[PDB]
Amino acid sequence: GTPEVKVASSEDVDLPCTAPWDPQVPYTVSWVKLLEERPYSLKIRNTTSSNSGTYRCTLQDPDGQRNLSGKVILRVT
Repeated sequence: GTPEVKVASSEDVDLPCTAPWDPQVPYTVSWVKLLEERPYSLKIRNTTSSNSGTYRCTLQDPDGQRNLSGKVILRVT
């Protein structure tokens, strides 16, 4: 059930943060790649096949007491 983004190689992509955030709350964002307009996106320039995989965004509340996370798949072609 994880959404996917496909992009042609050498094109830039803004990977969307799929955490279910509250638009009236300002978050800080942290992105990881799991190996083993629209805010909070991750810019990946000049994509290559290497960039394909599963990514996780985590949004941190201002007070630092809670966070929200969501995953997205990138396929570079």
